[PDB]
Amino acid sequence: GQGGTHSQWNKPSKPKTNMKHVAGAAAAGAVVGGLGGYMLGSAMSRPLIHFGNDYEDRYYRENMYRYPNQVYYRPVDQYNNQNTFVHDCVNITVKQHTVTTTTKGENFTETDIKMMERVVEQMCITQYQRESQAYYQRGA
Repeated sequence: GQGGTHSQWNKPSKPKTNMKHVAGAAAAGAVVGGLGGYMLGSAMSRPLIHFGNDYEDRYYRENMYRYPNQVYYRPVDQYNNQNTFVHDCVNITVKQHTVTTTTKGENFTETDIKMMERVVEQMCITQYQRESQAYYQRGA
C-alpha cells in the first residue's frame, strides 16, 4: 500500500489535585494546672432555695441574680459513688467563686456567701444524675 494511518495517545494528564490541611484553636476556662481533668457542667431551671426563715428566703430571692448558675466537676468515670462527685463539684464551684471575688472586690455580704453554699450542693446532686444518665445511655 502507499500509506496508512494509526493513532494512539496518553490519557492521564497532570497530578491528582487532592490535598488536605487543617488549622484552628480555641480556649476554655478549664485545664487549670492544679486540676488538669475536670469540665464545666450544664445550667438548669432556677433552683430557688428556701431556708424556712422568710428573712433568709428574701435575701436569696433578691440576690440570686448574682449567684452562679453552673457548676464544675471531674467526669463520672472517676467515681465509684455519688457523694464523691458532689464533694468535688461543690468544692470546685465555690473555689471559682472566691478567686474572682477576692481579686475584683466584694460583691455580696457574708450572709449571701452562706446562702450560695446551699445552691451549689443542690445543683451538684442534680448535675451528677444528668451526667450519670448520659454515661449509661452512651455505652461508656
